[PDB]
Amino acid sequence: GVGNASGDWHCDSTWSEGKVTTTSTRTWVLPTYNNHLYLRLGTTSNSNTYNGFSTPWGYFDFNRFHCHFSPRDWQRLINNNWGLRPKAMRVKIFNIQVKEVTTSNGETTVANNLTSTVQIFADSSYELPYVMDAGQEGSLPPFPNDVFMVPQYGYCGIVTGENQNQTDRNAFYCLEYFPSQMLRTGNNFEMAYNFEKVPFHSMYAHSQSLDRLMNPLLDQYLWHLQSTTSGETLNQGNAATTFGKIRSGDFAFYRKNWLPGPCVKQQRFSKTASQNYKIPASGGNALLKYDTHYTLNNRWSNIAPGPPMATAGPSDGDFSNAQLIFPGPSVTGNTTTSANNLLFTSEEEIAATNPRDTDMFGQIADNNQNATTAPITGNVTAMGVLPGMVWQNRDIYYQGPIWAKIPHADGHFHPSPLIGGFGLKHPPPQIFIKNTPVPANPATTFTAARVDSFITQYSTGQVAVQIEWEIEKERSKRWNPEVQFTSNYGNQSSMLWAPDTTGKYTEPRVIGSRYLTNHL
Amino acid sequence: TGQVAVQIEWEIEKERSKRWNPEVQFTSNYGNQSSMLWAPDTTGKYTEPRVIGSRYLTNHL
Amino acid sequence: TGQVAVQIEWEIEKERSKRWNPEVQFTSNYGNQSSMLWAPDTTGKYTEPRVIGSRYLTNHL
Amino acid sequence: YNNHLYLRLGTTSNSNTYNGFSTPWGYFDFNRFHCHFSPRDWQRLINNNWGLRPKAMRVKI
Ligand SMILES: Nc1ncnc2c1ncn2[C@H]1C[C@H](O)[C@@H](COP(=O)(O)O)O1
Repeated sequence: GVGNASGDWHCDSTWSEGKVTTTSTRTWVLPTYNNHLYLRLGTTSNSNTYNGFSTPWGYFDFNRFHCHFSPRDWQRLINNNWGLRPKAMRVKIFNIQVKEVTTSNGETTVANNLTSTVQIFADSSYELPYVMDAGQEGSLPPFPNDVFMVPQYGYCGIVTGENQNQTDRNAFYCLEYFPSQMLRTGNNFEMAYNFEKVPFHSMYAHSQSLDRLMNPLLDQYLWHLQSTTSGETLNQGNAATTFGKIRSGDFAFYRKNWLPGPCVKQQRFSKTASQNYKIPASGGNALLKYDTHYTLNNRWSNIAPGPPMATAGPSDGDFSNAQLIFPGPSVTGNTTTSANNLLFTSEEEIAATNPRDTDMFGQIADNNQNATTAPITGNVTAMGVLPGMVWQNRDIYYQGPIWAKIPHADGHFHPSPLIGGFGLKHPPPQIFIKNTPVPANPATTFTAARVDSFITQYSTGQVAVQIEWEIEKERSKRWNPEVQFTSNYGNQSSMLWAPDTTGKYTEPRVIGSRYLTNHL
Repeated sequence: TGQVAVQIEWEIEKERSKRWNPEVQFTSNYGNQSSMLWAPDTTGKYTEPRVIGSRYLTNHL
Repeated sequence: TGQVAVQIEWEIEKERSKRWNPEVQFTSNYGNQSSMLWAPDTTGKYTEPRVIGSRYLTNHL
Repeated sequence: YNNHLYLRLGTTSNSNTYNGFSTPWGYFDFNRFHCHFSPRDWQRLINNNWGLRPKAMRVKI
């Protein structure tokens, strides 16, 4: 009925010995996009050209972690458990209120239209292109008491060449072609979903460095050739070759059982403006050209933080493109001069297992040495996976995405979003929503032309998302106290992680999940 | 104003031909287009490109 | 000399796409031919005209 | 073949050298696709289904 609420606002976290369940609700506003029509989209810009469509529909996105975890909760989670992975989810939209706007002259009036319908469907079948997954605004806001605007749905189409235009292959997906539920106030929508078994994300830092796992005290039983000649001078000395049983201490020489990492090199820049070479953002030598990129169908796509690699700590004066950058509290606009106002994610913790972003993978003999010809070593920058390699994935972040859909392709290797998160073949479905059109008074004599005059409307209501996370406690045997993340903030005039006098809420730092320790 | 919904159940019969050589079939074959065919455009307008019949498959007398 | 007979049972999966605009499909499209294609000819010779793949249908990532 | 006898085989050419044997036996091979699909059939298959994979086989001479 019109008079009855169709759902209660509950946001909660319930913790278990084995599983924690998060639940949060938010209020949303839904405009009328593109005055009700699908629009072709395309621009051709050389290293950017793209093509696609913009839709009258909007969608709900809960892909950021902070959507379901209050800071404290996130804390609880990461200081206590080694791994976590999502198990099941369920969503419900309710208290739909459709508003109609009179828009008188000078003043715009708004009043409820009780008999109006907003339509929601979610598609399981994954027939619509998935977009919820990468790098984008629209997720519910972290702070509960913040109303948000449902994002408009638009999708990309395959672009052939450096020039944007469409081939027969390009396709059009029309949301109205799908069956969807129609609601009015007093109507509600609900759906459930079960995640697929997925590797627990590792929420620990290695307490051992891969290269040396051996017993410091003993020495291998293998021998290596130590020197072709005597002395410490490169090209002089007595001819004889000498072999020696690998002894305790010459660890760098120990034959090991594993190779540390897959790797792609990244350019490095210094946070101090002064240190960098001059590089423009446009023109023949715009930065893009010098930053590690992957050429695809004639178009440079700059590699996103790439195959997981070690990166300078957050405080460090140098930073690489490999690390993710978050706004930070103080920044006002879209652009800023000093990087002291930004937040940098860093994977120092990964260093124990795999190569550094700005440094190389290693160096290989790139030549066959000989008495008359000197040995030459080649610098290796790109290294595909090799038998016996072991690496760590990029960590997840409080404000980082949670899942991402694994491309529907013949081949994929070690799916783990590179931006961080769990790779799913069938990820939480995008739930679409749109305000049904309505018509302005219409002409008395019939005209075939499609109607174009519509009443102005917008809707609002609350959505509630609940996720059941499966986690695993630590159970370590380490004796010395671990590192844990605790605020440690100095005396503050207006406390952190809280709304302020203005009433504004902003997240102070970016937070990872690897504080606990574990050995290899 | 309101919505109407129409559902029709069509009975069809597959081909089952013994012809060896590949048939003609209707496929778009449209050239590179600035704004793809059979789809809404930037203006947001939708219009049908060609008139289409139903006789592409072959059968003998 | 003798005959051999081979039978294979293939498992296939229909498309089930939600794309609106007509797909590309492979249809002959051959021009008027003096001796039709994909068929034996006056000499009595049989030869395949083009090499044919299997990817004509579309699907998103 | 080979008047009934197995023969050693080898040539040494620098980027080709090879070694092996030639047998009096012969074998049946149905590894090309067109062996089991008439053009039309191949057409039917590819314009309608997303994927395919072989399930079982049986032969008789
Ligand atoms: N996040 C995520 N989603 C899906 N699949 C993933 C993920 N991380 C790793 N993998 C895959 C990569 C290999 O297919 C497999 C190896 O199992 P392992 O047990 O890791 O040796 O696990």
